[PDB]
Amino acid sequence: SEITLGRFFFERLHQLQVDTVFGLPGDFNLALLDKIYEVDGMRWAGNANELNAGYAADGYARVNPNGLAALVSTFGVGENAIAGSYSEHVGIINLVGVPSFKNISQTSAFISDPNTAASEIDRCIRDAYVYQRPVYIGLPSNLVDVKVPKSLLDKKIDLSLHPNEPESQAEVVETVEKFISEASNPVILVDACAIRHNCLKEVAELIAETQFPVFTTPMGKSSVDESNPRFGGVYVGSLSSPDVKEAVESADLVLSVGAMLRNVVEFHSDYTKIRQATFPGVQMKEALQVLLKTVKKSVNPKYVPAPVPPGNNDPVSQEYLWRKVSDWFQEGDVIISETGTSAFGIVQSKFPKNAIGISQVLWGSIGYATGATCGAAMAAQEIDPKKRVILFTGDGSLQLTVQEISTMCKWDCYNTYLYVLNNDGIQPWNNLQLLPLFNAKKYETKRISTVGELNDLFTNKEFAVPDRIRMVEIMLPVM
Amino acid sequence: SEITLGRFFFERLHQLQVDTVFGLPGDFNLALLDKIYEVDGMRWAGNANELNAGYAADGYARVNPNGLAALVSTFELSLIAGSYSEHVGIINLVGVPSSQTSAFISDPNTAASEIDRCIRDAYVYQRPVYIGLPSNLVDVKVPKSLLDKKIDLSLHPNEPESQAEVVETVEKFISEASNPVILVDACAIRHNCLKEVAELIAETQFPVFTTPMGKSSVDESNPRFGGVYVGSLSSPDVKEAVESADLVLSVGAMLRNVVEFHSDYTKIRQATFPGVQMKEALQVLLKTVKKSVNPKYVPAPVPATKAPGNNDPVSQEYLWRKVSDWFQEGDVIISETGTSAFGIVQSKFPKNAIGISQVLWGSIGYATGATCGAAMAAQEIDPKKRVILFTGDGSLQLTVQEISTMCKWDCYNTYLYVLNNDGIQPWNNLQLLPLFNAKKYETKRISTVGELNDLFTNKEFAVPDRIRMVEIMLPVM
Repeated sequence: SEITLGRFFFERLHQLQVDTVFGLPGDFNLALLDKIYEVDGMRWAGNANELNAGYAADGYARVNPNGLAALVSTFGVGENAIAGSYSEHVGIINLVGVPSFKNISQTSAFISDPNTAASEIDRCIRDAYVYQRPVYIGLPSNLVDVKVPKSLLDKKIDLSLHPNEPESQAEVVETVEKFISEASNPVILVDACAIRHNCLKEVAELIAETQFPVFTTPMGKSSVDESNPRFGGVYVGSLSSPDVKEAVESADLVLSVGAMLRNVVEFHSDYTKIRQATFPGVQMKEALQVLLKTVKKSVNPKYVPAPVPPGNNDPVSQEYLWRKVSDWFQEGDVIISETGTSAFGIVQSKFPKNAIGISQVLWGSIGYATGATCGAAMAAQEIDPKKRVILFTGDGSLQLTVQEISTMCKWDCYNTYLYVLNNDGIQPWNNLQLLPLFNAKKYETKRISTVGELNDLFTNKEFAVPDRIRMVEIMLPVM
Repeated sequence: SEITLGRFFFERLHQLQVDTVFGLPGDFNLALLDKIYEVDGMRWAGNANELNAGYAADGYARVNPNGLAALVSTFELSLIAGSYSEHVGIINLVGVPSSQTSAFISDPNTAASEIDRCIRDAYVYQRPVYIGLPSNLVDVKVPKSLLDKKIDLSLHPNEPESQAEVVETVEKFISEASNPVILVDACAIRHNCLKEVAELIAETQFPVFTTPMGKSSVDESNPRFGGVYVGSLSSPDVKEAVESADLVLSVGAMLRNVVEFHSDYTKIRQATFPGVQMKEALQVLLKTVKKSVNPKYVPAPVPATKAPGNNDPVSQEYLWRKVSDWFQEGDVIISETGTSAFGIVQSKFPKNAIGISQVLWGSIGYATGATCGAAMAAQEIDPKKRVILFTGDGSLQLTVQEISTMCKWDCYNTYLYVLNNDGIQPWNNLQLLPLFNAKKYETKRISTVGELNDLFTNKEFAVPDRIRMVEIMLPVM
C-alpha cells in the first residue's frame, strides 16, 4: 500500500506513456535502476554514454504522444544534448543521481524533504510537459528507497494550460481579424513550436477556413501535410527557390504560427506579436482555437485563393535523391535528417501525411541524428509496429554516436532505415559492416552507386516493410 | 618576428614534448586549431567526443616524460573529475566567446605569462588546469623571442621547519618500529619519486608493496617487493604482511603508526604537516634514514610468489601469471575497472613498465580511451615501446571510436586484449580494426591454453610493427 520514491517516478513516466528510460548505468543511481523492473512495461535502453542518451531521449520525445522523454544521469561523469534540447523546446525529464547548468533546463528540483518529494517530481513532470523543455530532478541515493502512499499516483498530474486572460485574447483575435479583412494576399507560415505545443489540427483547421497559401520553415517541416493543395513549399529566405521566395515575400499579411525566432501576426507559446505590438501571456494553442471560431468571416475582401508553387548508370546526384525519396515515403513515417548535406537536402523532399520531422539544423550538434534515431525507433515500437523510422546522415556524423545503432540492434528496432550518404567524407569506415558486427538478429544492408539501383530499392515492395533493421549506404560525388 | 597568441600556446606544449592535442573541433576554437599546423611536429588527434578526449589526454599524460597532456574544449560539459583525484597534469584550453588553477586571458599584456604560469602549475602540481581564451585574443601578436625564455618548472623548496619536524618524527617511529612496511601509490609515479622509493627500499631493507593504482612504481623483481595490497581483496599472505605492520611508510597515498607522504603535505598518525612535498621530504629522509632503522630489526621475508591443460579453457588465474612471460621492458600495461583491473594485479610487471589502471575513479570505458593517448605518446617517444590494453568486451563499447583514432594515426605499438566472458549487446569485436580500416593489422581469437601459450611464444607477434586485437574467451566465472 506504500511504494518506494524511486518507483513513484517510473510509475508517473508510465502514466504519461514514457516506457523507455535513457542513460548509462552509474553509482548513486544503480539502486534507482532496480525500480524500473518493478514497473510492468518499462525498459532500460542502456546507451553507450550520456551525450548519446540525451540525443536518444530527444528523438524519443519527438515521437512520444505527450512530447516527453526520461533521461537518468549521475554526479560528475554523467554530466549539450540538453543545451540543444532547451533551445528547440523538447520536454526531457532529467533525473540526476547525487550522493547522500541551471541555464539549459526550465526548472531545477533538489529532493531534500521526503514529504514534498512526490509533489516536487509531479511539478517537474508537469513543467516538462506544458512548457516542452528539459527539467533537472536531483535525487540523493538515501531517498530513492523512501516509502510514500500508492494513493499519490491516483491524484494524476494536472497538465492543463492556465487559460489566456480573455481581454488580451479578445484584443488579439479582434486585431488579427481586422488585418485579415484588409489583407489582399495573406500567407500562413508554420515553424517548429506549432508541432511542439500541439497546434497541427489547429493549423489544418486554419488552412481550411481561410484557403490561404501555407509554407513551413525547415525546422517546421512536417507540421503541414505537403499534399495539401494550399501548401506552397519551404521558406528559407534568400536560399528559398525563386517561386517560393516570391509567394511569401509578396504577401501583405503573414500569419506566422510558432515562429521560434509588413502586417506580421506571430503566434508564440508564451505570447502573441502583431506588427511591433507584443501581447504577453496569449498562448497560441487557445488563441488559434478562439480564432478558428470566427476567422472564416474575416477573410472576405473578395479574396481569390492565390495559386501556390538522369541515366540509370549515372551516379545518384543530391537533386535526384531528395525528389525520388518522396515516392518511397508513406503515412506516419519519422523522417530524421543530420546537419550537413542531409539537413538541407531533405528540405526539397515532399513528406507524406502525419510525417514526423526531426532535423536539428538550428542547434546543429553533429552526431545527433544517429543518436536521435535510436530514441524515435524505440518510441515507434511502443506506438505502432507498422510505423517506420528513417535516418539520413553523412558517413562522418554517424561515427560520433555510432554505438546507438548497437542499441537499435539490442532492442530489435526492425522499423529503422539507416540511409548513410557517402561522399568521401575523417577515417573512412566499412559502414555496412556495423549491423552484422553489432549482431542484429534480423537485418539487410545495400550499397547504392547509380540511379537504377536507387529506383529499384524504392519500388522494391519487400524492402518497404519494417520486418528488419536496414542500412542503405548511398554513394555520392566528392561535391 | 611576432607570432599569434594561439601559436605561442602550442609552441610551449611542443617545448614540453606535448606533440598531440586532444578534443573535438567546435566554434570559438576553430581559429585556434589552425595554429597547430603552423607548429612543426604537432598533430590534432581528433577524438569522437570530449569525454573520450579527456580519457585519451589522461593516458597520453601518463606516458609523456613530463607527465603533461593538452586538451582543447569549447564553451566541455561531460568531462577531468577522475584526472584531478588521481593527480594527472592535463592542460585544459577552453575556447570561450568574445581543476587546480583557473586562468581567464582578458589582458593581452600578461596573456603569455598567464599561459606559462598554467603550464608550470600543470607540470609541478600534476593536476588539470583550465585556460580561458576568448576567440578575439587567439590572433593577438606577441614576440617569438618569448619562447627562448623557457617556463621555470622548478619546485618551491619545502619550509625547513615542517620538513625538519617530519623527518625528525618519521625517524623516531622507524626506531620504535618492529615490523615496518613501505606502501607506494600512484602519486609516487606522478611526482617523480621512483629512484627515491628505490633508494628507500635499499637503505631500510623493509618489505615494500604497491596499490593497484601504484603498480609499476616498484621493480617487482626487487627481492623486498611483497606484492599488491587491495585490503580485504588482497591474497591472505599479502593481507597478513601489510596489516601485521606496526609502522606503514605510505608514499603517494591518494586517499597504528601511519606516515603518508603526499604531494602538497605529509601525514603522521592524525597529525597533518601541510606544505611538506614528498619529493624533497624523501630526499632529506634518505640522507639519514639508515641510522634510524631499529638495530634489532631483522629484514622480514616477503610473502606469496606462489604457482594447465592445452585443450582446457583459459582461466583468470592462468592468463595473469603467464602474461608476465610475454611482457618486456618499457611496456605500457593498461587495465580496465572490472575483471582486468583486479586480474592484472597478480601479474608480474617488467622493468620500466608503465601501469595505467583507473581502479580508484573507476570510470567505465576509460582504459580504451586512455590506450589511444598512451599509443600516440609512445609513437613520439620510442617506436619499440609497446602499449598493451586489457579490457572487458562491454567497457570497450563506451569509447570504441578511439580505436578508429589509433587506426587513423597508424598506432602499430598497441595490443588490444579483449577479455570476452559472455558479457549488454555482444559485438564481433575482431571486426572493428578492419571496419575502421587499419592500414596494417592482426586479429586473433583465443579459446584454449594452447592458443594463448603459442601467441606469447610467437616471436613475430611480439614486435610492434602493426596494431593488433586479441579476443580472449573466458567462462561467465
